[PDB]
Amino acid sequence: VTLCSPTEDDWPGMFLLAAASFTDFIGPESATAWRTLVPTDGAVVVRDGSEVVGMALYMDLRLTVPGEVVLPTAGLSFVAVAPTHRRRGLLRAMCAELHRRIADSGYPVAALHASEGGIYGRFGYGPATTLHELTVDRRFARFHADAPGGGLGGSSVRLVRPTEHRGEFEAIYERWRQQVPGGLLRPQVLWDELLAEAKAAPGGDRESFALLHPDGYALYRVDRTDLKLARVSELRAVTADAHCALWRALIGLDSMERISIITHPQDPLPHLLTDTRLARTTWRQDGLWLRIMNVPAALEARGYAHEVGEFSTVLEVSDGGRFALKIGDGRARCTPTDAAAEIEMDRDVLGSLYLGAHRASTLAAANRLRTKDSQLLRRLDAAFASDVPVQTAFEF
Amino acid sequence: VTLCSPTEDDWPGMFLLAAASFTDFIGPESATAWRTLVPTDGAVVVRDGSEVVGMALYMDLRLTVPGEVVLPTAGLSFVAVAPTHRRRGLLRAMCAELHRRIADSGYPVAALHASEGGIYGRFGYGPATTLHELTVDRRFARFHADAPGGGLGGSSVRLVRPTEHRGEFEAIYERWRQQVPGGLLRPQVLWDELLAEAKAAPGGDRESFALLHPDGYALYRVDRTDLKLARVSELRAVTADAHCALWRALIGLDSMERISIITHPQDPLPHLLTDTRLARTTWRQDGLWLRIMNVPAALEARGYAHEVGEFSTVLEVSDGGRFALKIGDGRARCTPTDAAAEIEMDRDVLGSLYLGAHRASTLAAANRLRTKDSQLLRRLDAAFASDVPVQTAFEF
Amino acid sequence: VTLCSPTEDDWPGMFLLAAASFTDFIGPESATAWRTLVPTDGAVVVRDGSEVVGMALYMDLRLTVPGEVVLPTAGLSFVAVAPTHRRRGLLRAMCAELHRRIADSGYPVAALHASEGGIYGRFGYGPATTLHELTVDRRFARFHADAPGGGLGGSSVRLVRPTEHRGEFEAIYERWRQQVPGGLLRPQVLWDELLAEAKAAPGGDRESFALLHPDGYALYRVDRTDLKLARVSELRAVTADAHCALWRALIGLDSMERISIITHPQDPLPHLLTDTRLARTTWRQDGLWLRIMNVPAALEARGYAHEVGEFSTVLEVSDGGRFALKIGDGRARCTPTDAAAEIEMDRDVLGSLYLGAHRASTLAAANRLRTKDSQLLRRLDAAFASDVPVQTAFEF
Amino acid sequence: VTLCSPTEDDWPGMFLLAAASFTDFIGPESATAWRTLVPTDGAVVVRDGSEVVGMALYMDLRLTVPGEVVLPTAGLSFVAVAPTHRRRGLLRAMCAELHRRIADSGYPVAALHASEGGIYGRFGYGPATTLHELTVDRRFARFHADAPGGGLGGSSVRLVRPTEHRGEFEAIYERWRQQVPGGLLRPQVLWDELLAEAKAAPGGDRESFALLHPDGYALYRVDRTDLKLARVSELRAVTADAHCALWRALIGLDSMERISIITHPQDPLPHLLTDTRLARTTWRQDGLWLRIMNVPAALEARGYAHEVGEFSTVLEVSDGGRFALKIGDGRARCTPTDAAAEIEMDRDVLGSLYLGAHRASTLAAANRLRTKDSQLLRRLDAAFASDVPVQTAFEF
Ligand SMILES: C[C@@H]1CCc2c(sc3nc(SC[C@@H]4CCCN(C)C4)nc(N)c23)C1
Ligand SMILES: C[C@@H]1CCc2c(sc3nc(SC[C@@H]4CCCN(C)C4)nc(N)c23)C1
Ligand SMILES: C[C@@H]1CCc2c(sc3nc(SC[C@@H]4CCCN(C)C4)nc(N)c23)C1
Ligand SMILES: C[C@@H]1CCc2c(sc3nc(SC[C@@H]4CCCN(C)C4)nc(N)c23)C1
Ligand code: NA
Ligand code: NA
Ligand code: NA
Ligand code: NA
Repeated sequence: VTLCSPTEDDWPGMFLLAAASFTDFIGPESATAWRTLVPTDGAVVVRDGSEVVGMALYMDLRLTVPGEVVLPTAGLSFVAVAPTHRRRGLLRAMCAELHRRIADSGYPVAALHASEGGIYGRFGYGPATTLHELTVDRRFARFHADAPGGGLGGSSVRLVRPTEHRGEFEAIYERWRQQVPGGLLRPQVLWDELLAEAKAAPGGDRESFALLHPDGYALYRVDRTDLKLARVSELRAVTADAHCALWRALIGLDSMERISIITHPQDPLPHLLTDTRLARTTWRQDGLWLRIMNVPAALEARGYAHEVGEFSTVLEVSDGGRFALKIGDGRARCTPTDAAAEIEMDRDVLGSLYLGAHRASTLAAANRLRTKDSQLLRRLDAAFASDVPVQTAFEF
Repeated sequence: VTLCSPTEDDWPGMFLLAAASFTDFIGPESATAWRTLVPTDGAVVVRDGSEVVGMALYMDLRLTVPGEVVLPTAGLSFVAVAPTHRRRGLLRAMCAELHRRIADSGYPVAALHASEGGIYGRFGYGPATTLHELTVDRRFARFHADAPGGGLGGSSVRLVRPTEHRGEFEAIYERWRQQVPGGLLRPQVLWDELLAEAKAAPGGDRESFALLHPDGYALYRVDRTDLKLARVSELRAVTADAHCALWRALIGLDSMERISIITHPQDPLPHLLTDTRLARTTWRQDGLWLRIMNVPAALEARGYAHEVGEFSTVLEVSDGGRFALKIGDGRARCTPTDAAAEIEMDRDVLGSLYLGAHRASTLAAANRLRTKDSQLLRRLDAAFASDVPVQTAFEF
Repeated sequence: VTLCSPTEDDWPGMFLLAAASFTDFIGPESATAWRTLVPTDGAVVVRDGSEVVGMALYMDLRLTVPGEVVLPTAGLSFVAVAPTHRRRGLLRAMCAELHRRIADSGYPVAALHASEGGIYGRFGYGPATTLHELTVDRRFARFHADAPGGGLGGSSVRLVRPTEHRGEFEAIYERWRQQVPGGLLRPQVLWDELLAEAKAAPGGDRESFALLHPDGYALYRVDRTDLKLARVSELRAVTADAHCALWRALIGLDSMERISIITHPQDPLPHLLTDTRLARTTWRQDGLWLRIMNVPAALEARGYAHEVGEFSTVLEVSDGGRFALKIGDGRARCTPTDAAAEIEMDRDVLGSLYLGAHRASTLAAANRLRTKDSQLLRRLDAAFASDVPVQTAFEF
Repeated sequence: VTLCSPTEDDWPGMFLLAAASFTDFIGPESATAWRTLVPTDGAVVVRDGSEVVGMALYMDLRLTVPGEVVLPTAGLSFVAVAPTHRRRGLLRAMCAELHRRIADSGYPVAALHASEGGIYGRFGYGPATTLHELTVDRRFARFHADAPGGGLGGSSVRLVRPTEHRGEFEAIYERWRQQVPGGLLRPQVLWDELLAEAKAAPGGDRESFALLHPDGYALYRVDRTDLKLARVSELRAVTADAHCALWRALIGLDSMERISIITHPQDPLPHLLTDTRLARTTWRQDGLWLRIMNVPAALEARGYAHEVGEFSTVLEVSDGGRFALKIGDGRARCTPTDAAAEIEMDRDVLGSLYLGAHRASTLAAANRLRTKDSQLLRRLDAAFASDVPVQTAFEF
């Protein structure tokens, strides 16, 4: 039961484990695309004597954090332990080794998408974005007078086949991800994959259409089994105008009863309608999870709210350091210290705070975060707040 | 088709309209309780030649706003137009008259609970609290190590019959409502009503039990039809300790599969569990709606975030005034002006901002709120933010 | 946190815990009936400093075992730990104390009905009867030619109000329980309770009717919500003729689509129909659980199959003794020994074997039961087999 | 409307009837596989003047009966009457002719799988195996301490692609079927078919995986529509160790909520868990049906329980003979006689008794089986009992 980097011979074994571990697995043809995003020495396998009974890897990603600052991010993925080798501490050992490598390679953060909400807390990962399903009953939907782009004259939105407008989708998404906390650089091979899923599959998903605006796009498809439901796979808008225009176009799908979209809690769509309530929140879940690999590097990289005055404190991260933290002018200086700690938290808690998705007040109230001073709590709430609302890019 | 204050003779007519308009109506025995909360000249009826074809009233309420400041609040309720007299502008006329009276009586705000999410925007009401259903699968629920009150020794929570501990429930709720934005004074007659619904009803609801803590209580009942579901009617906790203790006790209902509760978005319960995801958000809806009756009176009454520096602007409310607004030291001075407006909004939008439930960034993005300066937007977001999270007291 | 026999003052506290612990609880009016079946010193309570936070008791029952032998049986019931006092070893301590008393009082067995299938194994209880739901689609049901009581001339079955024929129901059930493994003496107060549930309850259950035969009866009611479903609460038949006659009468409920009954795996009803498959098994569950309190006393009391030759062995019960077991002539002699054990099992396993519901082959295959000799396994299978199929009397 | 053996020209007609009669029909490509198992003169067709309006055949099978004795078995299959030719006694005539041929060819038994539970009784077929669906909620499943193969060190179970381990599956199944009542020799062409269904089908079933042990295997696939459900198509285990090991591996499918398997009533899986009840029986049905073609030949071929003493009787089979039956030493001698019958039954009843699935007590109680002597009933129960529990091989 040894732990190594895989050789070319180990990959077929890994694809077998993958097919049996993940029900959304696509196959070797398509795993060869994603494989380009794994750096040399980005993968571990566990062999038994030999069949692969365990695997984990990371991908080289670019995460946009508050302040439009882009960080190199180890994206943990393809983690799997054979059902034959459960409760063997095989995950513990693989996660421990990839964390050594990610840290030594000089990634300040790692991120993942959690198959379950209870595995990853203990390895230092915190839920850091929030997924929000909105289902609109579009038969009753009337736009408010205050809504943009409701004057007469031509629409600036077009209905198009996705594949004939790759260039414009790449351009818009590139602008978007650079300016939104949670944004990820989407490499050529992931666009290749996105547009292969646009096409109708024999007894699978139906054709995907596109609403294209100069500063926005929406991909959507009719649900396989519910033919009055349109599922918006992805809506990226750079301007409020583009966002409204596209939603005008979606409410326009007159043969549909319901528009469905996975979006973020601050999505303005309910405020565009005369009836806020027609945009019902049907489902909510943790999106992206962060492990802060280097506390000073990460706290120093991001922007902070200008609207909170300058202030100083001592932050302890359980088994991850103690730091003089000083914040003003939306910059933070973070330096070693042995001064008495004023605030304490496990490293997962920092992950959750880091993109402004969760308030320190909220985590303090659960005692996930300790301080005696409730003024310092108000000051952290305010500073870590993200002016631009945090969103989730793509799952990996 | 005349509009008057009702006489004693008009009430039976109103109770008939009530029974046919509201499916949760309880009956004259119980409408005589609530009637004590209606002030003289707090009711209008519309007679046809005579049967009551329309009615509306307000109740004298005390709403707690940010800064632990308590405001006299006209609580609009018992609004109904006969199905025989729809699309007759009968609501428009009743709302217009009660608004004259509320304003002349010197209420700074009115509030209501909306049967539909699209009626009340046009009368100046904004959704100002957010209801959040959490359903916990309590068979998997393990409290985090960080969670309070998980040392050995006796529990400070008791299982009790609600009716034998009215005094302690009144005491705790009194402390609670005084310290939480959204808090309402609950008068004797509404406690009378709450505890009449505690008892099992023949082929109705099942017995209600109580978990009592020195600084918290939870009322809960098993669902009529789903006997693995416990419905938490009401949980009030003054301390984080009390909140955790009570949830420890609810996860302890071992014969239940699921605990259900209508709570607020900042409820810390998911952070108390090793798996955040076990606390699934199953339903979301607008809670309390506010109409700001007097813009200067209201902006001046509430506290604002100390963590935003002093700043000044000109706010216009569409057909509700234009004001020099100056905010610093968590106080606001609000005075008439004809200076060019820097920010504009309909009066409903102010209602939504007023308890800190909705960010001005979010409403700006929908163009419900107009400014050219995105620094001023950040400053409003920050100032109107409520340090203590806003909650919903009881429906009326 | 002390453990005592309750005083008269402790009972109201216990009824509160009961109402909050059991959703089928009926109330003090009706708990005073069952209380007559609890002997002096048959109850324990756990007080905290004082509110009852834990309770358990047994009832004096008479269980019929193979050989038509009737045993005094401690019926464990009304077991409950407050949700405020979970994971406090409060059950462990209450079960330990009642087991001391039951054993000292000279009960050879204890029995219970398990709210969950995973609590009671570790206290020495084994699932010993099997509940079997049969749902008949009675629109297709044709009796086989071989079926009894299908000649012309009058029926010997009558449709009657249950309450007007208590005497005949008592008589038939008395004959039944004396001749069937799993049979329990039903005392006057439990007949009182059975017939109080016969009557329709306002927005509850519907009227219960009775099909009465000289040697059998069936109580049945139409389902509250599904009006094409008849639920057979109880069918007791002493003769195969009585059993067939009653089923002829139930298939005769022409306004019903489906007859539903909780019965045993060897119920002959499918063999009475031309289509065995119309009697679909819709649900299966452990019925009565036994703890063998005294291994020699119990093994010696029951009859064994005459059709297996005489044979001898050494049985070890993990922490419950080691015995020379000799079986022939359907009697067993069971005496102490230090001779090497030939077969081993935890005490719960013996409970399961004891009424012939579970084969020792089946438990051996799971390694719940150890022997090197598969001939001895065949001999236990054969001996412990019950010629009359084992059934479940009433739940307590 | 004539009855003949089909010619090569008749087959296309039969495949058309097949497609319209059976919804699981695969097509001519695959019917050419199964056709190898039909002997010359094993098929009848009914032509109308000519289109095939009726067909029936048998296949040459090897059935394992108690005593590990393997019998040549006519497997009735592909029986169909056009919807245009119902209630024409076309089945009666086809069944009559195939029964002549099967009997003359010297098959002692015939078997079938019944599309409905009420057609085949009248042609002498008895339900002789019992199918049992177990659904495990694997999130709660904890193996008992008594369970095998729960020490540390490597697992002896492997996750593998079925197609790369045909040889080992054939070997294990061969051992299995030779030692289990209900066992059928699986010929090369049926393995060909089994492994063609292993592969994912476009908008059909998902990939099938394999858990392989030295003495056991399990094939399983994720359900098409319910992605938290794993359906175990087939689990064959020769040793109790192999059976436990494989179930440990299946409980290990951590991304699944439920494991589903069609198994037999004596499956030991519930006894392997600390909670017996987690293995819920979700569905039950008649499996294999037997027609005893030659009563003496068949009664003489099988083994009987050694644990019942020697005994003699006279058995009458309604229109199938009367026999001196003598049983001792687990052998039976069965010879003609005109001595007064002591026990009587239709021939279908014998079919049901023959593999020990159904107790003669149970069939006697329905009066499907007549005797005056209840000691003789106990002796038949005991003798016909199968020490190794009877199972169902594959459907045909
Ligand atoms: C070696 C590469 C690494 C990652 C990788 C593949 S295929 C593939 N497909 C996908 S599809 C996205 C879902 C979302 C949630 C988690 N699931 C695993 C998948 N993702 C990968 N990371 C990959 C092979
Ligand atoms: C004259 C008084 C005025 C208000 C009043 C009654 S009865 C009563 N019952 C209730 S119960 C609460 C639900 C919640 C949502 C809106 N529904 C109307 C009811 N409420 C009242 N305001 C009242 C008579
Ligand atoms: C002090 C006596 C002891 C037992 C007792 C009562 S009320 C009552 N009602 C019932 S009703 C039967 C269900 C079946 C499964 C388990 N549940 C608890 C109930 N049973 C009792 N033992 C009792 C009070
Ligand atoms: C001439 C041969 C005879 C039997 C045969 C085929 S195809 C085929 N496929 C199948 S698949 C198994 C199901 C199970 C229940 C009954 N159904 C009929 C099918 N079976 C056959 N006997 C056959 C052609
Ligand atoms: Na998001
Ligand atoms: Na709220
Ligand atoms: Na039973
Ligand atoms: Na079977």
